[PDB]
Amino acid sequence: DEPTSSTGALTEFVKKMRATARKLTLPQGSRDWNSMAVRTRSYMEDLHL
Amino acid sequence: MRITFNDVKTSLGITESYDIVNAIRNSQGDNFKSYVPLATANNVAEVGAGILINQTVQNDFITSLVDRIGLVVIRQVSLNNPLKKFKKGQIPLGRTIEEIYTDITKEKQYDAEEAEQKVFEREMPNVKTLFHERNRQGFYHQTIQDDSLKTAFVSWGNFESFVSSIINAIYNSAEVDEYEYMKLLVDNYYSKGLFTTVKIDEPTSSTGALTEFVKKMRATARKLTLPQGSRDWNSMAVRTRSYMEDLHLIIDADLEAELDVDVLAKAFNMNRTDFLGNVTVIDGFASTGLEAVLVDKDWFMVYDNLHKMETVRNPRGLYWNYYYHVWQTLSVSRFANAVAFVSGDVPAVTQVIVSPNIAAVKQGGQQQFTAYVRATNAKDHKVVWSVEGGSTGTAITGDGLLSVSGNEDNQLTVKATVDIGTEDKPKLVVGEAVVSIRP
Amino acid sequence: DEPTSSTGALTEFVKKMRATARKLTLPQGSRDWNSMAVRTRSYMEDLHL
Amino acid sequence: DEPTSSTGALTEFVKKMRATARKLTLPQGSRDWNSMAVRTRSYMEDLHL
Repeated sequence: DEPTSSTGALTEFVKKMRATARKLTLPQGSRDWNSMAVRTRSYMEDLHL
Repeated sequence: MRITFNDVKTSLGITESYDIVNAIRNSQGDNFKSYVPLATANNVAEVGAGILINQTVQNDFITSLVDRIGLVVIRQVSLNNPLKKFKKGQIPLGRTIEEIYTDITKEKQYDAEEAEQKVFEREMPNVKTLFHERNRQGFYHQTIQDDSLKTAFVSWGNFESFVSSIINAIYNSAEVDEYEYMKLLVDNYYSKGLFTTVKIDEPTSSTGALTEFVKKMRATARKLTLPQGSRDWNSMAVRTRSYMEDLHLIIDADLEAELDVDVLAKAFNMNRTDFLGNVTVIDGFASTGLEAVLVDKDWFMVYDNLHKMETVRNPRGLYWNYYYHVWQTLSVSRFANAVAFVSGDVPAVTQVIVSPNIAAVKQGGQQQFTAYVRATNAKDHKVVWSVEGGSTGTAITGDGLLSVSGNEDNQLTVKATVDIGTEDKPKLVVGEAVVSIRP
Repeated sequence: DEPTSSTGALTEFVKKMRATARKLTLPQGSRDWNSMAVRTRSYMEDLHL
Repeated sequence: DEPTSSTGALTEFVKKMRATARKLTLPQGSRDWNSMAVRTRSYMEDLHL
């Protein structure tokens, strides 16, 4: 919605980012987050925000 | 002499909410799309739950051969009674336990004129006794046909393991029966009504009731533990005192979980809000109002008189019989303190929590608030939202969307309330959140 | 109710799961949690959520 | 707005100053914070408030 609108919006954004990072780092892999759909897995130490 | 079964379906006593193979087969972008690339999914679906009846299957290469059993596993489990620590010593063959107690006496005025005449006056020590009788005599019986059982096993190790499993089952049954008896003792005492009753609200209802029950329990234990004693906590009222290390509080798993999640987690200095006595968790009580019982370790009077195991052999039938005889005395002592902590009726609606209490918003932002009403009934109750501290132009809708006015500098107080009373007699529960304004 | 709809629902789910695990791990056993209705018992270290 | 009018105003001022210091101490530098409009760069140990 908006990061600077309210504390609730900020914490919602934080939760969404954490969930997305965990989904990216899920070991079995997924093809939902890359430009061309290939089943790939990423590592948490390699993620830059 | 051979037992056989014919035409037994795999789904013997299984009821299906839905057909998973049908859901997989007829699916277009639903949650079942991940199982589509699975090749042998039908076999897994139809066998993975396990089968209850075995049937001979010919292998697919040479149909004259029969598939064999590869692995056999024996499942073993051990059971115990958590109240076993309350058992007293062991009496070999005695009966009719006698418990004797001498009480305090009265003080007399000093005198010398009547002390030359009342020298040999008598004053009885004012002693009282009570009795306990043996009241449990039972046995567990089980038979083993080893000679006929040999045909169902190929390895002597598995045979012996299966043989020992039956003895283990006997012991588990004895343990669970002992636990049930020792739990039934408390319910029988409450039915007789010899507990000391304290009326409390439902601890599971709301957070205020839980903390009030905590206060009552702590105060009760404290007033039990005074050196001068009292007569208000034990049947056959007599002057006695207890020690803090000897006080046992028996509660429920749901009560433990609610306390741990509500009070202890949010409470700094747990030791100022935790239970004082030794806690013991069981699977609830049978009484209609019992919540938690605070007793002394001397309250129990459980003794075991006989624990014997015997075996007999029938050679005509070629089998063994195992008998486990248990004789016990199960009773309680009325000279020990015992408080019941009983509760009354529970209200339909207890409390409401909307959202994280502290929020901060700008002068042009919007906020979303949820709601949760702790209702003891399946029926849902509507909520109404309002704002108390605010200027003109700021408002909250009925769905839980709060918008701030163009310009204001104050503290917002959003209140969500539920009405559960009758006509011309409202009963409102109040839930409040604090919202701050950042220019 | 819902693990995500509201924080009250989330904490109620937490309490329910904790109570369920505690009553699963009871020394006297129970028959209310398995498909064969046998008097079985589980250990806390053997439970996976 | 005002450093002493309200707690919200004070914390907004704190946020603004922290952001300003962070963007002043940027490795690539900027020319928006000096009267000469020349791309320079400062350091946190040298900044004074």
